[PDB]
Amino acid sequence: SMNPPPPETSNPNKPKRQTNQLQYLLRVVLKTLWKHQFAWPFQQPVDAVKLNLPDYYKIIKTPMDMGTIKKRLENNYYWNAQECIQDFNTMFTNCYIYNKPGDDIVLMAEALEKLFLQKINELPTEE
Ligand SMILES: O=c1cc(N2CCOCC2)oc2c(-c3ccccc3)cccc12
Repeated sequence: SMNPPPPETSNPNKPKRQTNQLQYLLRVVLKTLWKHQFAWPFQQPVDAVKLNLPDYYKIIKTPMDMGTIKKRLENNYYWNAQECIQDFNTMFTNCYIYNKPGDDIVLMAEALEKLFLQKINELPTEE
């Protein structure tokens, strides 16, 4: 069994820009979720080899994690906030898809998503 290469965090062909929404997503949203007590499983890609989940990357074909998102925000990978918000939502949805409702990992993802939705609710207007 083998893990895939992690998601792209640098691509000079992909257009990108700094925006006030993207800065908020880094300084407020990512920062806040990262320090959550249940953040740790989501701070890097799922290691399906170490966790003995040989079917994980057969079920989850768009993996995402906050380590990747952090790198993307820090390296200004995105064109807009929606691209980043989609990465977060993919991360949560991956977890809800692969696991049964009420599992520990799902509860942890649901906690982060609650804080996520709190923070996106107060997403600033474009400057
Ligand atoms: O969807 C997932 C399913 C799992 N699993 C399956 C159930 O047993 C535990 C491992 O683990 C995940 C982890 C993770 C959990 C513990 C340690 C390291 C990573 C991080 C993010 C998503 C998942």
